[PDB]
Amino acid sequence: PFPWNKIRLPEYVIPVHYDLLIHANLTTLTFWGTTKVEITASQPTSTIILHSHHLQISRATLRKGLSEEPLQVLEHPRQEQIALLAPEPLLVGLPYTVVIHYAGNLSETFHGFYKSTYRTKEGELRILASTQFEPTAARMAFPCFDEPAFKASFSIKIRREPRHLAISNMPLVKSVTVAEGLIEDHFDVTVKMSTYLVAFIISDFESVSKITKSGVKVSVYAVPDKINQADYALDAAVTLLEFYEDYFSIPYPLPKQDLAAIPDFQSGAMENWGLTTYRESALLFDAEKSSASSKLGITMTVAHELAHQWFGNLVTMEWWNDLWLNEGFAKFMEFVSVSVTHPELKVGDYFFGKCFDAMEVDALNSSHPVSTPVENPAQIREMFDDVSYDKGACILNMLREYLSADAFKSGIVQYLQKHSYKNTKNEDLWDSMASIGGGGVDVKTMMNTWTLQKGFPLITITVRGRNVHMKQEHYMKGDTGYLWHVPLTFITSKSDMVHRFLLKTKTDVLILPEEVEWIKFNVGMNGYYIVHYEDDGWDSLTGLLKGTHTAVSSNDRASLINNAFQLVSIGKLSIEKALDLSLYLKHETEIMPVFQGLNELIPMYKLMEKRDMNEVETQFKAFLIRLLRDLIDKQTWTDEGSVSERMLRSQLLLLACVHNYQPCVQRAEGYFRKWKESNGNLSLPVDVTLAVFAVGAQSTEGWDFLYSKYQFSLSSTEKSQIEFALCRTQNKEKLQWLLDESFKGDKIKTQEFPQILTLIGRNPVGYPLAWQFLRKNWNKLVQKFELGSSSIAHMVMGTTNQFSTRTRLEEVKGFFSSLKENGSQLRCVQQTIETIEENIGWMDKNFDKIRVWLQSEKLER
Ligand SMILES: *[C@@H]1O[C@H](CO)[C@@H](O[C@@H]2O[C@H](CO)[C@@H](O[C@@H]3O[C@H](CO)[C@@H](O)[C@H](O)[C@@H]3O)[C@H](O)[C@H]2NC(C)=O)[C@H](O)[C@H]1NC(C)=O
Ligand SMILES: *[C@@H]1O[C@H](CO)[C@@H](O[C@@H]2O[C@H](CO)[C@@H](O[C@@H]3O[C@H](CO)[C@@H](O)[C@H](O)[C@@H]3O)[C@H](O)[C@H]2NC(C)=O)[C@H](O)[C@H]1NC(C)=O
Ligand SMILES: CC(C)C[C@H](CP(=O)(O)[C@@H](N)CCc1ccccc1)C(=O)N[C@@H](Cc1c[nH]c2ccccc12)C(N)=O
Ligand SMILES: *[C@@H]1O[C@H](CO)[C@@H](O)[C@H](O)[C@H]1NC(C)=O
Ligand SMILES: [Zn+2]
Repeated sequence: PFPWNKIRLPEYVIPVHYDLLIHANLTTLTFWGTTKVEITASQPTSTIILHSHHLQISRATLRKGLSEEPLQVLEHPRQEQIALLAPEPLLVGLPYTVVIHYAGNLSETFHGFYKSTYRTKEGELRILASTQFEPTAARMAFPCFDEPAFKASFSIKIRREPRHLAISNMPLVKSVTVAEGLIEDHFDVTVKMSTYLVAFIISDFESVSKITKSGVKVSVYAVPDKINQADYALDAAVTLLEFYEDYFSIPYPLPKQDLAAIPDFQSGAMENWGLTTYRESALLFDAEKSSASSKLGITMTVAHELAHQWFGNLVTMEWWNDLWLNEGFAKFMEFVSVSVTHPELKVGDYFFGKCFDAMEVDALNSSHPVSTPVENPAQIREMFDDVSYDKGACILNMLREYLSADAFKSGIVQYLQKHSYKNTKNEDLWDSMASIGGGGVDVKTMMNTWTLQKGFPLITITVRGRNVHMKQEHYMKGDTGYLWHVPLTFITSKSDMVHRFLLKTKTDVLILPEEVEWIKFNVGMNGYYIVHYEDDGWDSLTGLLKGTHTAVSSNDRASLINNAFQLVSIGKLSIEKALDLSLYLKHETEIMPVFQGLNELIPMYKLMEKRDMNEVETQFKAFLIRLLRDLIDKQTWTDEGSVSERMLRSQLLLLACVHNYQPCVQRAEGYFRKWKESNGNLSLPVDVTLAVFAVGAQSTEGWDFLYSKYQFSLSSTEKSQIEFALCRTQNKEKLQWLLDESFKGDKIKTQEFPQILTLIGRNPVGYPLAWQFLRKNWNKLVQKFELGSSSIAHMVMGTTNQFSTRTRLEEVKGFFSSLKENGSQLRCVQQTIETIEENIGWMDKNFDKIRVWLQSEKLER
């Protein structure tokens, strides 16, 4: 009979200091550990409950202070807990020391204390051991009070062979030759931090280091053959760390900051205090082969983790229900920091795709509020979704633009200083914001309306001369009674000046000083809502876009497109009028509106490919190509221009070459011929590399040649482009081979499996293979990627969310229901089901309409 029955830990036993000794054996893939945890008790008890998972406990003692007493061990695998029973009840106010000896073996997965391998340039395979403890994986490496609220200090000691190199959260204090033939590294003691931030790495990495203007030792570790790609990472890391220190007015508390490129990683990165971990693709930059997209991604990722150093590490959420207080703030500090440190990137151009893609799912009935209760690890992993990142950052952007940027900065500085080295709830942020908003600004109620209910509002705007009527309702892809405090912003045809109005009720009205030709709400996509215009409003905006699209901003044009199509999804606008608005892209030239038009148009022919709709689908693809043909023709085949122009060129050339624009196809075939005859030695323009590989991979010869180069390539961008090209094939046998080998993890590492599966589910001849593979290997995939993880969500959605028929809907429902306790309760499952339902509705309503509209559009030249 186990003396505990709740998933949460007892509140009356608090740890204060962990002392960890880990001996990891790379040859036998084992490790023995000793954990000494100093605790205090507030209620007299003889039972100590803590976390432990897949760890063999062999010995347990309890020291008082002199006196040491044995503890009896009880195990609960369902709750991932152990209970330690003490002969004499603990005395309140006294410090005790629990000492546990345990053993286990490096996880073969992507979490806990797991193994990674890398290939040398001589073909040899080398092994290292890394950590990934967020959210509840520290218990797989050391028994502890594995919750973010039980903060404590950590004194770490790691045992290794001499041939190895050990790094952790703190600097290395000393090395002692314990026993014979293996060294023991004693690291400095950490600060008050949560348990999920513990990390340690045993490898043979090389490193590059640099000093900040504040004296912190910033270093970047990687495998020996890839250390020469860490320069941009290190430089941007120093710049962003100095920026964050200066901005928050709070120095970095640790002596050193490390950025390690792990060969086997699940997430993009991890914010381990003093030892951030990354994907090699997400940290390393090769000037010869990496793309401008890759450079921007590295910059944004480094900014994200260095922001986590404050939002998450210094001030941590108390429970995983408010994980957005970490993740949304970090995703927003990405923008706030990079837009200052690397202004040549101009991240304000590409930020709001996050808000749009987040609305795509938050408009669903299965969506959840930004802050929602969770208990078990599957739910906690599910919390790392588009809401907590994208929607959190978008509502934070809206709040910072409603308040002054100066007021937002003062609020966040007060927040971090008041709650440093502690935990916060959702309400502490609103308290810190209301301590600054004193012009009649109740931040609390507004942000409660934005964080405590799901979805986002639709604002309908009616104009009767000089009167502007505004009505808010809950946008829901088919009546609840939700209400927001929407800080509306708008401009008129008579003024580029931004006028504001705070809509706190269902309907309201303001008075213009003069009649206007058009009015545009949600200026610059700084608000997390969508806008509909009554009467001839959409016609007026269509005329504006087709006449002088430069009358409004790039973000405004993108928001117009996205809002038009999302309103088609609920009937406030016809699909025909939406496409009439889309026709303006024939003269569009900016990256954000073009990319938004593509992101809103591609899913339609993606839905059509899954059905018998060849004529209408071909008409649609031809129309899409003819829409951008002028811009595609004007695009050059070089690496010229800014980062924005380079990414635009790459995507345009890839799109044209995929949809069979014969000039693009001919030139890409020529480049691929010259390259293949050069044996990969010819340097191709990184921007056109995607299109060249995608064209060359259509034939079996070029496909096999590309794969032959894949094994030995060392550029992560080159690897990703090769993956995309190989997934673009029509050979079912090769698709099956890619799937199986990326699953096995030998020829293609498993970290790339979810993206490869998603691309193959996009493939018009591969989607049954992807769906069937996910179904038939669900068990091992779940064991590898954890339940409810963003990887599982990505796989499920990439394999199913393009289905459009009731037969497919029943397939999905039946399979995920028969899964029972192994994934039937997945929020991603519910979201895919609702997405398929909305796809069915949208297809039954708009497909034949689109066919008629395409015939009408061909009858236009
Ligand atoms: C992980 O486990 C492996 C295997 O149990 C350990 O390898 C063994 O390590 C010991 C001590 O280093 C070796 O003994 C010594 O080998 C050297 C080799 O020149 C010899 O000169 C010494 O007199 C002594 O025999 C042992 O040979 C070696 N076994 C083999 C064949 O690899 C490894 O050390 C463990 N790593 C740690 C520190 O956890
Ligand atoms: C990873 O480490 C664990 C230990 O933490 C290894 O567990 C060991 O597994 C073997 C094989 O199952 C166990 O032997 C078994 O004994 C049970 C009855 O006690 C018997 O029913 C089984 O048929 C088998 O003979 C062994 O007991 C267990 N560890 C301990 C200390 O009991 C595990 O094998 C390691 N990883 C892998 C992949 O093996
Ligand atoms: C690029 C940048 C924003 C870094 C960031 C890493 P972190 O700093 O948000 C880390 N703390 C995630 C921790 C984690 C790991 C595994 C399961 C759940 C939670 C990221 O990759 N975001 C992606 C991908 C992602 C987040 N959680 C994941 C969990 C599994 C797989 C992928 C992900 C996103 N926008 O979600
Ligand atoms: C949304 O989904 C839930 C199931 O969790 C269902 O009970 C509810 O009825 C759905 N929406 C509506 C229209 O009520
Ligand atoms: Zn994060």
